[PDB]
Amino acid sequence: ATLEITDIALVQPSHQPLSNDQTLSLSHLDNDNNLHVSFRYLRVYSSESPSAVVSASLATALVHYYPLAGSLRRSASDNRFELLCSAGQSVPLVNATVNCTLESVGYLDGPDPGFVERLVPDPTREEGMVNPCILQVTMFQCGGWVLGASIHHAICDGLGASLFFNAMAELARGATKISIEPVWDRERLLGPREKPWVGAPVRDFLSLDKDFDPYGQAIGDVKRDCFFVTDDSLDQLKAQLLEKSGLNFTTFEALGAYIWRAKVRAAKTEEKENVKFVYSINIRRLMNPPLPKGYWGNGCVPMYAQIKAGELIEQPIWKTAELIKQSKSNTSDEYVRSFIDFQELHHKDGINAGTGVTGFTDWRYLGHSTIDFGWGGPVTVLPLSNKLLGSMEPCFFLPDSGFKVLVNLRESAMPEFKEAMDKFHKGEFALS
Amino acid sequence: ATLEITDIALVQPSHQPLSNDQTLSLSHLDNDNNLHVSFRYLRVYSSESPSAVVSASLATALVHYYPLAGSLRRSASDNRFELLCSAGQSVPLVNATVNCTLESVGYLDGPGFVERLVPDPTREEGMVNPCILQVTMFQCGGWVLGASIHHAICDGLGASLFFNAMAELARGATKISIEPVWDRERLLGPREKPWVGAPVRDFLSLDKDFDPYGQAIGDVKRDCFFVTDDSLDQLKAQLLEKSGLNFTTFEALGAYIWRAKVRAAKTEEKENVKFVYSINIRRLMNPPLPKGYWGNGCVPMYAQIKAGELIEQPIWKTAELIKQSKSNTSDEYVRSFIDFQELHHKDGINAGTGVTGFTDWRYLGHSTIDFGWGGPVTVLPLSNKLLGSMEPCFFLPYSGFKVLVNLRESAMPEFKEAMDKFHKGEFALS
Ligand SMILES: O=c1ccc2ccc(O)cc2o1
Ligand SMILES: [Ca+2]
Ligand SMILES: [Ca+2]
Repeated sequence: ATLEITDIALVQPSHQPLSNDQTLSLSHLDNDNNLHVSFRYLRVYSSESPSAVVSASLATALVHYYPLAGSLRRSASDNRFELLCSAGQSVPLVNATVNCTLESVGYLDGPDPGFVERLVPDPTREEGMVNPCILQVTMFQCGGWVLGASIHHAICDGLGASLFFNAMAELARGATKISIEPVWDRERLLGPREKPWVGAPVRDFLSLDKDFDPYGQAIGDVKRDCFFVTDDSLDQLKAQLLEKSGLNFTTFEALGAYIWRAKVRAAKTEEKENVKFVYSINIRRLMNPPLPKGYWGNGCVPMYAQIKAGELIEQPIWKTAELIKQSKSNTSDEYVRSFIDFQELHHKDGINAGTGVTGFTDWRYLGHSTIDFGWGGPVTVLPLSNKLLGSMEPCFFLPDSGFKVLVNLRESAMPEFKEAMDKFHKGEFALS
Repeated sequence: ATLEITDIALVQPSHQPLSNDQTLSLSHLDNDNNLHVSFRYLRVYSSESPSAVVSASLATALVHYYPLAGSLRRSASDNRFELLCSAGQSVPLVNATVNCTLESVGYLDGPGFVERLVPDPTREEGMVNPCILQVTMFQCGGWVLGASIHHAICDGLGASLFFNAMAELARGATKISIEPVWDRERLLGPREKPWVGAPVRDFLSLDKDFDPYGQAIGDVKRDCFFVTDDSLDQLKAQLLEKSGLNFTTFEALGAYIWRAKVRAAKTEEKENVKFVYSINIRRLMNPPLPKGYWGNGCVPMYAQIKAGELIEQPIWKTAELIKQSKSNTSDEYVRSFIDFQELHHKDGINAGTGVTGFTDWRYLGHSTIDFGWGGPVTVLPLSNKLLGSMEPCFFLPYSGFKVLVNLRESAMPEFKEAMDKFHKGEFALS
């Protein structure tokens, strides 16, 4: 089963919004170094044709979201990114065609059949500055298709890319005007204070080292593995944790704790290596003043819980989950402004969180269904980037009743983790 | 506070009535552009779990109420919305929790996590998922039912028939008592020769690129005010001893609020402003609409005046203007309102700027929606886009009563002051 690029149309906006070269600068969250990647993910649709439908809504959306056709480039003074927009810039659209039906591969929900990685362009992050937003429409012989997207993480976070794709989707459904107007103005809203000040909750977590590439660690060839998890086992687990800890845990707390411990123990981490649990959270509604409705840049700070690997692999789950619960306490206006002010002081010092960072990303209850171009919402959605949140092994929560846990793991540790998930799938949680 | 979403159950109909996919046409009342919005409200209950009971009665209801599963699309021949119904479609039921006791949060009267108690889709997103229910549990055994419904599919009394049919099944009804009737393009269709009377022509205008819900007035805040039967009596009686006329609460209080609203917004003296509300016309048509008809069976009634005259003329004149607005409610008024939609849907029908809408929820049987935990103790609307207005106002039921007003940020400081003089009995009636 072989995929085949046919041709690559270069869609400019419908009616040009730019006269001359506007150069937009990016916020101090956009210039995070862990965001100097390209996020690759795809959506699968079942059931006038998808190519022209996507390229039409894209052309019209690019009157408002015109910076997605820009060119990222580093700056003369600071090493920060700035985005170059002009008239004639285009977002490439790849058309592809794989010679099987997608029902034969289970709508790509199960194991990889070989070509999933070619279902969205894979630029190494420097050709991902020239074209920081790339779309692809692969057509299957079934009567069904896939929509891949390679967007540079500095331009937009998850919710920002959601606004853009909801704009394309509604336009394809006959909407007369985009429901929410994009707002840029990122150096105003998310900028550093005049006297930069950083509090303990940020300093206790970040370190400086110009020589540390968080994505360059030699931990081996990393693999992608999905796992189904039922609402039955979660309630089984939340209740046992309740009998012991006297506290009620969210799914993200309790399932995050169990996966963290199973990951660090399977990777045989030294008993006294500092390890970290890291996740993004939206702060748009939390700044004072709150961020505007159409802010589509990065509006998320990373939050952390840290511990020794020895303590993690041996202490009860309900102390680890309690630790993860204590981490979302730090979320505040001062945390974000301290994080921004730390970027202003040490952006060229190589900010990082260290080794043994495991990233967790909850995507279950994004509005995936409303990304509808006329073939229904996506049957399945899949992220491919294993470089995320300063981590090389990021874990995704994805949409007989439960959700899909996607983990990225070093090949050396996948066998024991597959086992630790089967014990979960059997209620043998070994809480201590 | 902390609200978690635990799962989302996609509840399909029990005995799936569709083999063929079915496109259902909506009526010209349904396709009023002022109804292309998602209406969000919640019910709070007190004292075989509410999640399981609601979903079980939801599924059986959807055998007769299957259009609530389908999608809203713009037809090929025109912009007009058609309802795509097919086998396999479902209604999402978000399941959620919060670590409060419901009594801890002053149930839900005293006014901060309510905007999460129900999803908030945009108007286009709302066409993909028109009917979204959400059951949220609180510690001290009690729960909240959230609903986001696209207004093109049904009106107030229409979501009442659907929920009362959910309520009667959850109690143990063997079948549903009233079959729901569609028959929509036949019942509320246009006349072969469209004719539009002056009572409708004087209220609306044509403008392709006017958006009633995208006006640039700033950000709209939401606030409640308790209004006593004490002060209303003193208001109707001082209007009586000054005009000799009798005024209902909806005419006297709605005129005090309309005036204070327009006062606070610093509206230019010669701008036309409007007072709007909907009335059920099911019993007013010749022939009447069936009892099961659950689509939109209401037309907006309007009352208009210059801003400067409204802000300085006596209250009893403004309350008379509203009293006289219900004179226009007839059968031809509805047939004219429909024929106007037939003539000018593509030309952007609207009632212009300055529109303050009002909705009166006090005297509608909110109790009978009983799933097993009694009637809802409180009920709260969350939308602020309604009846072509971005600053709607609600009269909430008897637990005096609470008036819920949506008003732009900059006008709220003087509206609080206005309502504070209403509470003291300083009505300043001219
Ligand atoms: O104005 C209203 C009041 C209640 C209501 C309830 C459901 C609905 O779909 C629309 C509605 O509009
Ligand atoms: Ca440090
Ligand atoms: Ca006066």
